[PDB]
Amino acid sequence: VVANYENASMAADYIKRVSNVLPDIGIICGSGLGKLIEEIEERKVIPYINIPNFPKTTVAGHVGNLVLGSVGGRKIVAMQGRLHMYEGYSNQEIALPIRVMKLLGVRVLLITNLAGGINRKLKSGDFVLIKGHINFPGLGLNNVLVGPNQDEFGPRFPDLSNAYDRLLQQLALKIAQENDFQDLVHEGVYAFNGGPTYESPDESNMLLKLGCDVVGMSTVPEVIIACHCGIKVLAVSLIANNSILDAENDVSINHEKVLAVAEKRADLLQMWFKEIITRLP
Amino acid sequence: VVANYENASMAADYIKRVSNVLPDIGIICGSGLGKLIEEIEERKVIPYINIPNFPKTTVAGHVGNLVLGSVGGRKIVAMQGRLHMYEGYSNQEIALPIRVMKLLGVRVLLITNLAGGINRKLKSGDFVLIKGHINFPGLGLNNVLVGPNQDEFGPRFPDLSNAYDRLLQQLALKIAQENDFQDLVHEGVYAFNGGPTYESPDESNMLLKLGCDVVGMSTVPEVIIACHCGIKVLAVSLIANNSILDAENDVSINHEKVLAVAEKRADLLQMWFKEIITRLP
Amino acid sequence: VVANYENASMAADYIKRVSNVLPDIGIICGSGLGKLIEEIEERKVIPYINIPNFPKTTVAGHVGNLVLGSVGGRKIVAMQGRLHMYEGYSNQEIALPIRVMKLLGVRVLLITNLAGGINRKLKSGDFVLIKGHINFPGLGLNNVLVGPNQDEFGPRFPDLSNAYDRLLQQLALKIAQENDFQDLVHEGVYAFNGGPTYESPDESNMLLKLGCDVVGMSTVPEVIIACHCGIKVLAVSLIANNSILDAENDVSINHEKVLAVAEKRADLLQMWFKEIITRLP
Ligand SMILES: CC(=O)c1ccc(N)cc1O
Ligand SMILES: CC(=O)c1ccc(N)cc1O
Ligand SMILES: CC(=O)c1ccc(N)cc1O
Repeated sequence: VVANYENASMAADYIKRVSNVLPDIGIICGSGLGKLIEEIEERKVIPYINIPNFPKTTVAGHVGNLVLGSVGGRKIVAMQGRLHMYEGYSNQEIALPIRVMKLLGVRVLLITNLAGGINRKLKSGDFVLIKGHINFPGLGLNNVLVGPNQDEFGPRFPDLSNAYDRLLQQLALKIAQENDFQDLVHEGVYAFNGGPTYESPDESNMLLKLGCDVVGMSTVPEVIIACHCGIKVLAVSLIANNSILDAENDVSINHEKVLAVAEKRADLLQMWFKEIITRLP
Repeated sequence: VVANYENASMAADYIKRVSNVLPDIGIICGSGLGKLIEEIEERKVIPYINIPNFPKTTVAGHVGNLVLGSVGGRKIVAMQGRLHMYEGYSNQEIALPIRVMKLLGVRVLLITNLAGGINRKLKSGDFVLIKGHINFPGLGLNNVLVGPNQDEFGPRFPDLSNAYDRLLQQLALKIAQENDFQDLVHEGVYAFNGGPTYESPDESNMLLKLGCDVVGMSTVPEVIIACHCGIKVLAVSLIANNSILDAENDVSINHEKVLAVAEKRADLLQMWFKEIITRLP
Repeated sequence: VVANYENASMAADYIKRVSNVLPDIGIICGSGLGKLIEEIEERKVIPYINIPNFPKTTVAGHVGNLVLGSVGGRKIVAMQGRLHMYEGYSNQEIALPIRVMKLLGVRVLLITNLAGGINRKLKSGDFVLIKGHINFPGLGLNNVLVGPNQDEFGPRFPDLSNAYDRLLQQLALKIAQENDFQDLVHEGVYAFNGGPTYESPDESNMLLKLGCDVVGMSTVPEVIIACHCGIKVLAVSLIANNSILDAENDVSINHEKVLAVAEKRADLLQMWFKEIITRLP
């Protein structure tokens, strides 16, 4: 199934009938960082499998819902269970849920992930406002837009120089200052590693030479589809570990350690993003 | 359809019956740089869709013809509308038209493109004679030769160290000197970005560290297929913008700006390549 | 055919019936470096085509056998004819023979290849003990583990920091010292170029900046599948040429030159690996 105009419209039709909500904000939350979704007010939970033309996710398993409702007086739609390209999803499967968000009325997309720190100023538990990216799959002919262009959504050759909105980064920092946790908040460039193996010690050393600040396995595909169709983006990484230090000390990273950092910071991240949503222009 | 000996021979059979021309020069022109094709003498225009085993190009649309005839007393074949890998064409679809050129008698292939400048000496409107390349898709398991080797055309493991003929670069520079536009003519290394998103500001900064002089989304696939089967190559980039300056000044690039630079330099490029064809040993 | 538990078990069932050998060591030998396989004692040769669920290899052709028997008192299984991803094999086709090795009882995998030297200390004929890697296909969304995870074999997100066993590297060096050829033995980081074109002169210059010591077109896919399912690895590169010197002197590399270096060092490599097998804890 192609992520074209007609197919995205059929999905949006279904969601409009079932939910009644006209959202103008979208959210995609990282692993263990979804508690906010469970506090959406007057909410409607829609399993992906029930939505016409949504990608099939039963081989990977685990939760996969679209959730609609209100936060801080604002109307939102959330993906509960994001799709990752290391599972083998095609470009068309990744793009269709974002293009459905567009047809529902979304103008701002908020994204979180966990990632490895490369910059030596970054420690476990820090937050990074993403200001740019290095897309290794894109350079290497696996860009999420490889394929025919869907002209109704955007141009054949997008410019990504303003993909990460500057004013949204400033608002996120202002709220951190108001609550006295700005000592945790950095900015930086996100490198996309297709995955699912963590960056090796020698890959980490290479990434430091190349000017990467953080590295992870998500986010860049969704950002590019959102930028293509004119949706503004704020993206924030929660640092699980510093991979350069770990290489010097022969320390390993694993998913259990990642989820423990998520649980340690989840409630503060929930509070932060609730206020961002409330304050959005 | 595989780009093998039998399939390429069937296409060449058709072209020989229809055209009568035995070319020994091939040309592939970049976007907005095709005016020379319209001045080919005693010419024959063959739509791709009419040629047995040629790749289907109707999803992308736009012009797609093979054109045969004479320039400067020399017999040539031109691709009018090149195939780009960001459209989703397979390795086999890209390679078959070049291998048909080989079976028709082509010994020299001339290529132009538009590209972004990375080297700080490059400005909008400059020309770069390509002397080498950095193939990010190839390093990342998307080389145009991934697949079974077609032994009749060339070896399993090609060496690309002489892919860009030195004497053809010297002839192109000599002609620029004769017409007093050598101040526009540089040499450099071409980085292949699969695309279709332009290099981001942070990707551009990385490319400068890596020794790239220019970056674009074409040319390297055709060069590798030509080198594999023993065809000599001259490739020239027309610089649309300097992406490093643009990153420092928050300036964007778009296809309208690219085509305006093409129109500004098209007639000089036409004059240049006509004389190169005329002078080829 | 997926490289899952049930399919690998069906292949292992067949091999157990035919061979009688319960191996705990696996070997994969590089081009021209397979003489040891022909001296396996009380051996059984099994063509891939006869084994249920093994990948089809007839398009590429050439030898493809599984060989089981005894070396130095130890029970081994060898792949005679390795699978290379530049042939177009899928992730599932590469992984299934390694996962069959696991089900047969393999705990240690020994690997050789030929490769190009990047570090200026490396000459034709030197050996490099691999201590880490830089996986350009993995960064670029062509990792051998892209797809659903096969949970019975290993975790969704593997850590590769101990993929190359330190004690096996120490044993290999000790044996070289015992036989007075330690002057040939280096250690280093292996870059994976998907291939099948050799690194270009300008790609070689880039690899030196990035901290790569050697570059080749194999090994990293098998290492990652072995590490995923808990098999220890020793991997050794035989240097065919120094690609940085060759770029400075406009010297080419080709497969004939590669095979001549293999023949020059084959007997010493056979002696070395026989003793390693004999001495394995
Ligand atoms: C969640 C995720 O993708 C991730 C987390 C930690 C890390 N060092 C690298 C990663 O890619
Ligand atoms: C024509 C083309 O591919 C191209 C043009 C300008 C640029 N900065 C990058 C590009 O890739
Ligand atoms: C056997 C092989 O893959 C190989 C050999 C020599 C070389 N300079 C590069 C290579 O990739």
